[PDB]
Amino acid sequence: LPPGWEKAMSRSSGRVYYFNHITNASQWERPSEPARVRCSHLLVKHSQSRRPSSWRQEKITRTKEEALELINGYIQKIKSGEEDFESLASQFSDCSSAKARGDLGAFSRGQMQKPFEDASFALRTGEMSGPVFTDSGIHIILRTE
Amino acid sequence: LPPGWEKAMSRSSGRVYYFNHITNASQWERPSEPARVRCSHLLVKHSQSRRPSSWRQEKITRTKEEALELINGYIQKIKSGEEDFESLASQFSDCSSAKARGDLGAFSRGQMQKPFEDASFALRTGEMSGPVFTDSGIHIILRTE
Ligand SMILES: N#Cc1ccc(-c2ccc(-n3cc(C[C@H](NC(=O)C4(c5ccccc5)CC4)C(=O)N[C@H]4C[C@@H](O)C4)nn3)cc2)cc1
Ligand SMILES: N#Cc1ccc(-c2ccc(-n3cc(C[C@H](NC(=O)C4(c5ccccc5)CC4)C(=O)N[C@H]4C[C@@H](O)C4)nn3)cc2)cc1
Repeated sequence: LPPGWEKAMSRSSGRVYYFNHITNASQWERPSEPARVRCSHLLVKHSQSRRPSSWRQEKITRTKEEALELINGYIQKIKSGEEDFESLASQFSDCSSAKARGDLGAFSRGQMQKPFEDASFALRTGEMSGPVFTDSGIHIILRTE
Repeated sequence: LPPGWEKAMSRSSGRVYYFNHITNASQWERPSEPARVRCSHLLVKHSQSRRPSSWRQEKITRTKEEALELINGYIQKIKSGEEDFESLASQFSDCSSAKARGDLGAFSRGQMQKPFEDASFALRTGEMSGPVFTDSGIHIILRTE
């Protein structure tokens, strides 16, 4: 019902779930803007990233589809409680923020690349995005404030 | 005569000076390609910028002429030693690289807009640009590596 949400059916299980077309998040439960938000992220870069390099690898060669598989694995592990978002960011994020558990600090509109901004402002506090595609790569976003 | 450097005559002084038509650097003293360079910048946006918005201001309304006056003013404070480049970038850059004292990190050709890229690769390590004009606004570039 709320802006951007779709009620859908898994094509494998028939299970009802909810998908947000601004954050790309999905959740089983039916769902129910701030001047500034604070977000942490986990970035997985790919060969078409604007800067296909990070602390992890001088030259990033994984495809966009490989980056998306990695992101989807992190999301599964976070949603299941098997892993912490911020600990996965610290270990695997292709970002200089990985060291700060993926914290990018507070921002208003006008600072972040538009897809990351749109997802960040549409999250609830404590909520995680789905895969968010930017010029930089693929992100998961955790709104912290 | 390193790349883009040329000799000129000061009308008012009578003395030879040096100007770089790629970096817009100018200096009395005679001066003197890697895969990657590391540069810091100070960006001043204007109402005609590709994205008239930054972490400093939702709506950037200053004119291109006013943006250039601010840039010339900052270059003056830097060269006089009244302000470090880092202190002015931290306070007044319209790029959120202000958080990292203007540091954009290491990049290769292909990532940055051509006038910024060309200036960045034409600077030697430690050197600073004059006003560099992009679609994003007006930059002072400092090559750090
Ligand atoms: N220790 C430590 C430490 C070190 C570094 C950080 C860190 C903190 C903040 C950032 N960051 C980067 C950005 C800007 C940005 N970038 C982005 O818009 C996005 C992004 C892409 C890639 C990496 C990080 C952010 C969101 C999409 C970017 O590409 N912006 C463009 C200019 C145009 O108008 C959109 N803002 N903040 C980057 C790094 C934090 C902690
Ligand atoms: N803490 C922290 C922190 C916060 C932010 C950053 C930060 C890091 C990197 C960037 N950045 C922006 C860009 C895009 C680039 N952009 C550009 O080419 C230019 C640019 C404009 C505006 C801002 C920054 C760069 C040089 C002209 C651009 O516009 N490129 C175009 C695509 C076409 O092929 C040329 N790449 N990296 C922006 C911000 C780093 C650290």
